[PDB]
Amino acid sequence: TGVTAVA
Amino acid sequence: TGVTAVA
Amino acid sequence: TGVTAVA
Amino acid sequence: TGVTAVA
Amino acid sequence: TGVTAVA
Amino acid sequence: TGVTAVA
Amino acid sequence: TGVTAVA
Amino acid sequence: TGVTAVA
Amino acid sequence: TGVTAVA
Amino acid sequence: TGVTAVA
Repeated sequence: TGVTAVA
Repeated sequence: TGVTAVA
Repeated sequence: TGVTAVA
Repeated sequence: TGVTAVA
Repeated sequence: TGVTAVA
Repeated sequence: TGVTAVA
Repeated sequence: TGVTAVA
Repeated sequence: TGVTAVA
Repeated sequence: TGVTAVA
Repeated sequence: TGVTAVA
């Protein structure tokens, strides 16, 4: 939800 | 949901 | 759902 | 290039 | 390049 | 480049 | 939720 | 570059 | 929630 | 660069 960036 | 980027 | 990019 | 998702 | 998600 | 999420 | 970046 | 989330 | 960056 | 979250 929203803006999510996960490496 | 939303904008999601996962490496 | 939404915009999803997964490597 | 890579993985790209654009609404 | 890499993993990119743009709404 | 890398992991990028932009709404 | 909101804007989240996790390496 | 790296992990970037922008609403 | 809010803006969160975690290395 | 690094981990960046911007609302």
